[PDB]
Amino acid sequence: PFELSGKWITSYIGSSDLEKIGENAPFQVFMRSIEFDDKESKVYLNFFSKENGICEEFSLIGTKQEGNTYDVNYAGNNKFVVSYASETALIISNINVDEEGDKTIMTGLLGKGTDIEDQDLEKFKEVTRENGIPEENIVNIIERDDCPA
Ligand SMILES: O=C(c1ccccc1)c1ccccc1
Repeated sequence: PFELSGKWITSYIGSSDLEKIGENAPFQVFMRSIEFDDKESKVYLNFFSKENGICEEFSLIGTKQEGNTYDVNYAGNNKFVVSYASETALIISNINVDEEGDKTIMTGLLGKGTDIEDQDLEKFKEVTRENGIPEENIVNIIERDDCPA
C-alpha cells in the first residue's frame, strides 16, 4: 500500500517552455512536502523557489478535482496529476496557463532526498518524452537546490 503524503524533494523537471524553468523562473521548484487530504478533497504543497537568486518559501493549497487531478493557483492556473508513484518517488505532470494565457506542460520527479533511483529516473524520462518534451528541456534540480531543508 502506498503513502503518497510526506517529505518530497525535487530531483528533475522537464518543460515544454524553457522560459518557465531556468534561473529564478516560477517553475524551478524545490519541493519539500506534499500532503493529500482526501477527506477534505485538498492537497497541501510546501516548496522553495528563487526570485533574485534568493530562496523564498511557499505553502499552497490545491483542490481535488475529477480523475485524481488537482487545481492550484501559482504563477497562473495549474492542473496536475500524480502520474506515477513508487515507494521511492512521485512523478507529477502539470499543465500551467500563465497570466498571459500561454500554456506549458511540465513533469517533475520527486524523491525522499538526494539519492536517485535509476528505475524512477527512466520512468520520468519516458513520461516526459510522452508529453512531447525533449530530453534537452530537462533540468537537474538536485544540483541547483541550495535552499534550506
Ligand atoms: O510544476 C509543479 C511541480 C514541480 C515539481 C514537482 C511537482 C510539481 C507545480 C504544480 C502545481 C503547483 C505548483 C508547482
